Amino acid sequence: ESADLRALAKHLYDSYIKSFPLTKAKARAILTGKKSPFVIYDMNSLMMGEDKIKFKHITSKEVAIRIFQGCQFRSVEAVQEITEYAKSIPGFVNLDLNDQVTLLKYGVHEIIYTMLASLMNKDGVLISEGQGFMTREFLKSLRKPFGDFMEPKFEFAVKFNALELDDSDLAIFIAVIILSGDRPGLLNVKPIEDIQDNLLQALELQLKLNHPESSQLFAKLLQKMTDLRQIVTEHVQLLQVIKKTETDMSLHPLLQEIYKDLY
Amino acid sequence: HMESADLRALAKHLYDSYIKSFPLTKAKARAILTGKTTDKSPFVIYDMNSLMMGEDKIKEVAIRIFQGCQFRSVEAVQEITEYAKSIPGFVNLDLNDQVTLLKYGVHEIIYTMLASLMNKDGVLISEGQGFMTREFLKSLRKPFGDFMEPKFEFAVKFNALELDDSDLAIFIAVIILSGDRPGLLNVKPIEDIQDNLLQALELQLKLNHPESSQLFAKLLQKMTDLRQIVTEHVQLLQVIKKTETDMSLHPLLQEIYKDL
Ligand SMILES: O=C(O)c1ccc(-c2nn(C(=O)c3c(Cl)cccc3C(F)(F)F)c3ccc(Cl)cc23)c(OCC2CCOCC2)c1
Ligand SMILES: O=C(O)c1ccc(-c2nn(C(=O)c3c(Cl)cccc3C(F)(F)F)c3ccc(Cl)cc23)c(OCC2CCOCC2)c1
Repeated sequence: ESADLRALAKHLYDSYIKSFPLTKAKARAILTGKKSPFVIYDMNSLMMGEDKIKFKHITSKEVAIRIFQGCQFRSVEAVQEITEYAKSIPGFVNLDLNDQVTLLKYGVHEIIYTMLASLMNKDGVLISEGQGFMTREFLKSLRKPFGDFMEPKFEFAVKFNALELDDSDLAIFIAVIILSGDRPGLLNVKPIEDIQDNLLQALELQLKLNHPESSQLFAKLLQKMTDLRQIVTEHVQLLQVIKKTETDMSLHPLLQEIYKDLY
Repeated sequence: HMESADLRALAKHLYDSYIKSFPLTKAKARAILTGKTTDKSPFVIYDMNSLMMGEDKIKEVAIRIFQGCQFRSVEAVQEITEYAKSIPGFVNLDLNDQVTLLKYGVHEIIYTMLASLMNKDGVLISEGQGFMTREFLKSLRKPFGDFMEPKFEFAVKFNALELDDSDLAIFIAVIILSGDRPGLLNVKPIEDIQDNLLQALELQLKLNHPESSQLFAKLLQKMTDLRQIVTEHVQLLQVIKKTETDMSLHPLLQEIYKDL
């Protein structure tokens, strides 16, 4: 069944390439300088970059709020990209429909953090499919709670990126996250865990073949699900403080509805 | 990286030292819990009166039971510390990192090993001479009842894996040698030891549970559940402190909780 695991790994890689706009491979070529992105490093260059490149989401007039809501808007797009990718995981569309919704509902946050790291290095983050690069220092220096809402994402990404996974690795890793049998309210846990057992076998063989000199990389990656659960839990607490504190966060009620599951 | 023979040799070393370090093994706890023996039968505490009868056979009740947990947890810290010293490479580490590893690891290990003493109906106490029912613990007043029950909810899930002591000896050792603890000075020598321990755990689980697919991964996934439940525990215990002055913690636990 070694061949079946390789076929499963290739199936997921192919679908991961079609589902997501900017791959890690393309993102790293930009970040290392190997088509030069527009750089946002302070207030003036943000103004010029939105007026020349037109990063979509500009509809509150305060910069720190507007960037915060830009993160929320792009996360909404990623949820749909993740949902389409999930449909391509063998067995997923055969699950009970409520369980498919539950798995996506409780998984998207962990997957967004994971895939955000592909776009980050220690100095900043690629935006608009890599047309722009917004610096870490600019994000971290935004006022009041917003600066400290940004920085934990880089702190995780820098640690996660030290594993040096590529797209073929991440495609299986993301699928493993989705097929988590311990999500609250699942109705039929067994077929979810059966599929996850398949994905874990495929991820294990993938990492051994793709990183034969990286001892226990499989274990180290699974240990990163501890970082993922903990930071998603921190994330929820930070959002709640911003909601109860900030009276300048009003969008059209329709927009608020679109965003309901990330605010 | 390592040998089949060295990995097996390391598993036997850790199992042997685990038996020497911890008084009440899972194997003994299971024999007591399943019964069918006359000589090892526990006295069962399920209400106020049987607790009273239990003091003559083996100051407010919820406080008294909480202090029972705290006392055994301090003893467990001592036992865990002795076991850790036996893990090859551990005492050779920087001494500050040794403190750091134990500081952040004991709580996760206490939860793990507490599960060995539990089934869905209660927990063995006083070296297996007693059994205190889950329903009795959960019905303790004010915050204490809901402080007891989460330990049972984890244990029922963890016990479904059917680990035995020889498995747990390596699992506990992997937890201790976690290179991502806050404030570690030399992460590299810790990670080198853990990789060895992880190779040892992988082979142990493959040989001892050959029909249990991806038990290795499922067990590492439980190290994640442990991280979250320890955080809730610390968080709830702090709230309980601000209400209850009828209890201080033992200075060993007190220091471990300083900065969580
Ligand atoms: O292109 C992408 O794949 C992409 C993915 C994530 C973010 C992003 N999400 N995010 C959250 O807080 C988050 C996370 Cl991690 C998880 C769930 C929900 C949320 C949220 F609360 F947002 F709803 C961030 C915090 C800081 C930073 Cl630097 C980035 C993110 C992303 O930011 C795009 C913008 C970056 C700033 O300038 C404009 C574009 C792109
Ligand atoms: O024999 C053992 O190895 C043993 C180990 C742990 C407990 C125990 N610790 N504990 C905590 O809250 C805890 C933990 Cl997990 C970790 C660190 C600190 C603490 C604490 F906050 F206490 F300081 C519990 C909560 C509920 C339950 Cl049912 C058990 C525990 C233990 O209970 C001994 C019994 C004494 C007589 O009444 C029933 C319990 C035995």
